Amino acid sequence: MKKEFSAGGVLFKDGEVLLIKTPSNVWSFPKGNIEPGEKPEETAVREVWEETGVKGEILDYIGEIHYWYTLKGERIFKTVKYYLMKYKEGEPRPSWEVKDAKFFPIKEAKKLLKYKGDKEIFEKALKLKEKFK
Amino acid sequence: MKKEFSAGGVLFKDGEVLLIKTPSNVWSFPKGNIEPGEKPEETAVREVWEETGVKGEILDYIGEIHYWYTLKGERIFKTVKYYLMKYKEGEPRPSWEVKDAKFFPIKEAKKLLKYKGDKEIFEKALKLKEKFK
Amino acid sequence: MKKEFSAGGVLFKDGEVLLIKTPSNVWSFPKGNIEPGEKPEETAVREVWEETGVKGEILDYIGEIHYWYTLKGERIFKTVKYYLMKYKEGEPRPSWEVKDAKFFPIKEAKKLLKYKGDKEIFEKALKLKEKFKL
Amino acid sequence: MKKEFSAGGVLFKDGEVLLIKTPSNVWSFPKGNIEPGEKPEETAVREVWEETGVKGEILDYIGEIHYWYTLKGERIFKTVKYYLMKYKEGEPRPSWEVKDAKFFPIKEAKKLLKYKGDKEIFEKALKLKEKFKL
Ligand SMILES: [Cl-]
Ligand SMILES: [Cl-]
Ligand SMILES: [Cl-]
Ligand SMILES: [Cl-]
Ligand SMILES: [Cl-]
Ligand SMILES: [Cl-]
Ligand SMILES: [Cl-]
Ligand SMILES: [Cl-]
Ligand SMILES: [Cl-]
Ligand SMILES: [Cl-]
Ligand SMILES: [Cl-]
Repeated sequence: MKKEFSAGGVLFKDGEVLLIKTPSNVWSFPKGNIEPGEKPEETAVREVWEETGVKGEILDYIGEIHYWYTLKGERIFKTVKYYLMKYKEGEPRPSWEVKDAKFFPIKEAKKLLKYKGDKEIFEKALKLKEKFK
Repeated sequence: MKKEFSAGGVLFKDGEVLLIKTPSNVWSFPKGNIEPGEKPEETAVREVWEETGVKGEILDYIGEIHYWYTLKGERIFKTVKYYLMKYKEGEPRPSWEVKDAKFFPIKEAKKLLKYKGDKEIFEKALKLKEKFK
Repeated sequence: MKKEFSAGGVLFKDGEVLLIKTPSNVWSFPKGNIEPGEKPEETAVREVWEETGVKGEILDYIGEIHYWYTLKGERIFKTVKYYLMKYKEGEPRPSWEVKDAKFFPIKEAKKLLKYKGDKEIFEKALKLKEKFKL
Repeated sequence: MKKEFSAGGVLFKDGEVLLIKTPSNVWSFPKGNIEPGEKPEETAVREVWEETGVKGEILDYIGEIHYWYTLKGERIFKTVKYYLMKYKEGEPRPSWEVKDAKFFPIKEAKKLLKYKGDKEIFEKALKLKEKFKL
């Protein structure tokens, strides 16, 4: 078994948040694995851009969710740190690793989320979004 | 005899104290192993910096706590020296190591702390803190 | 609960195995925490080098062991992956963290090992090294 | 409570060993405290040079001596690692920390050393010295 380190973001663009659809047909947030020597904030920005083609700015740390899963017979413990981001540039274009990447009005996003983990993160994110905007 | 000597910091910013959330979900103070050739004070400043992204200045030496634990059938002796710090700059951001990093009002901090050692150290820190202001 | 992931190495040179003498006087294998963004193989080669001054080359994955312990009343899970290595260069020189670093004939090393995990891993290592004629 | 790390050497020149005289008037081996980032072998070379003005080359690790003592109202667990060294450059001169620095024939050195640890380290060093043209 091994541990996996990932970081991603809840990026907002004028009342809308960036979401992606996983191979399992679940809408969640853009995230990705750490690169050698990166701090989580660095990983978060890079992976969001690579997965959605959208470049964002980190405003604050929201939280972390974790879970076990298997890949090729080995148990993997994954931890994902999430950061509140604000739109910079680019357009949503899902990489081959996600079924889709699209902006959704906050109202629309709330319902799409499945995993209680993502919903908790989004909730926290919205609250933090206030103090900043 | 295995001996693990660490150093940590109890940093304050306008009536608030800096705490980190450990993998056990318990809120505590940033601390880490004192590397060979490193003064405990340097270890404390570095660990606070690395785990929270907050830079602090040491005001005084609070105290030290001792405890043992068993690993692979062997007794290990551990001690942690704590230093009182005052905020200098930086914004609370957790490392891949911790779940969170946040400032808490003293009243609330006393509530979050769990380890008897953290409580004893915090109480000593509050008294030593008056010396300054 | 907190989970710790480490990696270590079982390195052979001219038919002998490299062991380190821990603070408790127990001879064991070098190992260390797998840093974020680090492959377990990188961790093993690095730890062997830092603890013994010996540079090794990964031959293959041996296996992993795990165990639990309590710290400050909290349960902690720890697992360690081990890799088979062949000597590349360097002389045994212990780090500040260990008492000694030395090569031992397999027969002697088997008697020196104490930790259950080390014994299990060494057994697997001995069966695996046959392929590389070490 | 704190840990202290030092390293030094049993350095030979033309069959003689380099000794220093401590403030307590005892002949012993040159050694000193680790600096930030140093491996023990690095500390040993630098400290022997600073303490005696003699540059030595490390040939092997001898062993270590450890003990608890009190410094400025605090218990310190000190570990001193020793290395067999070959003379390379310099003339012995005591630093401000020692009373003298001088080379002595092995037979005389054996008689001069007083601390049990020093005697044991010297015994080990002489055995290791046999493997080199030192
Ligand atoms: Cl597995
Ligand atoms: Cl990873
Ligand atoms: Cl990911
Ligand atoms: Cl620690
Ligand atoms: Cl362990
Ligand atoms: Cl380890
Ligand atoms: Cl601890
Ligand atoms: Cl003490
Ligand atoms: Cl020291
Ligand atoms: Cl010294
Ligand atoms: Cl040299």
